Amino acid sequence: EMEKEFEQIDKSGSWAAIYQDIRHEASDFPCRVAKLPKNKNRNRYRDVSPFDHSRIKLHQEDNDYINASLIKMEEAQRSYILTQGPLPNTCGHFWEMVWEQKSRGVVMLNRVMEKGSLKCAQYWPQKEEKEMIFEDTNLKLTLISEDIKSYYTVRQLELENLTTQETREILHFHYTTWPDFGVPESPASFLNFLFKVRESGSLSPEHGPVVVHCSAGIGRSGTFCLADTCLLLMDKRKDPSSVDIKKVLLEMRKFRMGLIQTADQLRFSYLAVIEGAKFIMGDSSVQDQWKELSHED
Ligand SMILES: O=C(O)COc1c(C(=O)O)sc(-c2cccc(N(C(=O)c3ccccc3)C3CCCCC3)c2)c1Br
Repeated sequence: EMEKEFEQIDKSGSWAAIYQDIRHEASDFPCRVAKLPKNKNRNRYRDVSPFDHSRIKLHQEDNDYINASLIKMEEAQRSYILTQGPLPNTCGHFWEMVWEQKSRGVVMLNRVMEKGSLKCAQYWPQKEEKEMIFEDTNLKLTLISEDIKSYYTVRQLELENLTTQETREILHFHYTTWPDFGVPESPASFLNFLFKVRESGSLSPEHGPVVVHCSAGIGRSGTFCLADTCLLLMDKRKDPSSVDIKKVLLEMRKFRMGLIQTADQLRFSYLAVIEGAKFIMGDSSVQDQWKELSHED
């Protein structure tokens, strides 16, 4: 049971060991396509690749490769696409993927510049009047509006397939204060953001999988997805005790390597799930408490 386990790990100060055990047991599958010479410039990090078996394929004859994985959580009945921060040459691919996969939401957990380096290309328009066209994939992207809070911003985007003139609304959820290799300020501020994404309808099975990324698409992204899936599993069963967090993380790691980068991110995942469980089990008041504690305004 998660809460008892949490206290036992804390008391014995063994988060590092628990986390390393997960690294040790984690799945290992080939990433041969990602490692092809022709794809070298499509990868942000040499050592972070999608497994072949779960990679997202772009629907183009030329090169179907993008550094992105479909995390398909069978029991939870929710899917996520985890991906790296797009590069200057893969922003067209990124939006092609969003289009083809019918995603309604994009969750961004990093800033474009972190610790002096460019962790992500500027892949969305920052001004209404300066829309972006991706010539390679024939897509147009327009900023429609944005709602800026103290630590996150929600943007409304219009994605147009120039080939069909079909348009879709994409919601962009941008968490701006989550440190690389770090954790959110609090469970409250994390859960407040997660519930914004949930309340948008972006996670509905009627849409394609939400796209989740940070810089490498594994650390912060893995933390976000683990917490969401655990809360969803608990919700479907109305039984917080039935959820084995480490087992869920290991399942997710079948679909993308390295999910959750540090022991404290793992510890933080417990914190968020334990706190979120309050809402799941019928304490609706905690949601406004998180909002307040998060200092949105
Ligand atoms: O989102 C976060 O919290 C941190 O995200 C990340 C980065 C960033 O935002 O700059 S860079 C990054 C990354 C890139 C390449 C390799 C690795 N991996 C490491 O063990 C590692 C960790 C720190 C420094 C160098 C390597 C291994 C290599 C084997 C596969 C798993 C990761 C990690 C991650 Br992850």
